[PDB]
Amino acid sequence: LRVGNRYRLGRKIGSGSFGDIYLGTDIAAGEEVAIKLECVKTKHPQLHIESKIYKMMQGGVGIPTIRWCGAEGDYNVMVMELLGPSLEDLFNFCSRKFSLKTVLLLADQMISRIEYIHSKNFIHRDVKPDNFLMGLGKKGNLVYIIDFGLAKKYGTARYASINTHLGIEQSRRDDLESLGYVLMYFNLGSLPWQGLKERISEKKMSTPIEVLCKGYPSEFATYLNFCRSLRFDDKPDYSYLRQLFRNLFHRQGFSYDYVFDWNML
Ligand SMILES: CNCc1cc(-c2cn(C)nc2-c2ccc(F)cc2)ccn1
Repeated sequence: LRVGNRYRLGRKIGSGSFGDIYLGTDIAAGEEVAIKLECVKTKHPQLHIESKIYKMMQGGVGIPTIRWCGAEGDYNVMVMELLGPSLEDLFNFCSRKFSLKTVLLLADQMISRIEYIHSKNFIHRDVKPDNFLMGLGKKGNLVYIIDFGLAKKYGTARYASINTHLGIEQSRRDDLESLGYVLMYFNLGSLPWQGLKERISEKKMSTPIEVLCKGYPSEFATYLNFCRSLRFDDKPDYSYLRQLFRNLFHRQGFSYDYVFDWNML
C-alpha cells in the first residue's frame, strides 16, 4: 500500500501508546522503515503532538529519526527509521537472564536517555524495557528510547514509582525510580510484585530496597534509595548515578566494548 508518495506499507509489528506499528520501505532511499498509524477521526488525536516531541528531541543520542509525518486515507501517519528489537524482546531471547556487565552497559545509556528527555523539559512517564530499542547495523551498540505518547512537559504498574502508586504527579525522579526497577527486573528475571492476581502498590511498599536487591551489588540499592529520596521539583544528579554504576563496572574489571549478552549468540 502506497503512503506519502514514497513509502510502501507492510505488516503490523506491534503496538505503541495510541497506535499500531507496521513495517515499511522508503522506496526513494532504498531503506526499511517503521510506520505508526493513528485513525484521523479518533476522539483524542495524539500522533501530531508526539511528532512535535520527537522533532524537539532530534539530535539527541538514541532519539530515533522521524522521516515523514502526514495523513493518508483513514490514518495519520508517522514514519521512523527502522530500529532493532526492544530490551524486553532481547531479555526473552536471552532466557530472561542478563550478565552484570550487560545490565551496567544498559544502565549507563538508559540514565543518559532519561537525562536528555529531562533537558528538553519533558518527563517520559512510561520507562519500561519495551520502550528501549537497540539500533541496527552501525548503530547496533546504541540504546534508543521510544514512545512519547504518555510524555508531559514538567504508565505501567510493574515499573511505577511508589509516588505514582500514591497518586502523586510524576516528575523527573519517577522516570529514574522506574529505571531502577527495570534494572532489578533484568538482574532477577522477575520483580516480586509481578504476576499477582492495588496488590502491586502494597507489595512494593512492603518490600524493603535491601530485600529487593539482596545478593546483588549495593549500587542497585543505593540507586533506588537516591531516587526515593529526591524531592518533587529536584533536579536529579544524573552524573552521580552514572558514576555509581561506572565505579562498579571498573571494580568488576569489565571493558566498555558494547558487547552485550545477545552479541555472543
Ligand atoms: C522493533 N523494531 C522495529 C521498530 C519498531 C518501532 C516501534 C516500536 N514501538 C512500540 N513504537 C515504534 C514506533 C515506530 C514508528 C514510529 F513512527 C513511532 C514508534 C520503531 C522502530 N523500529
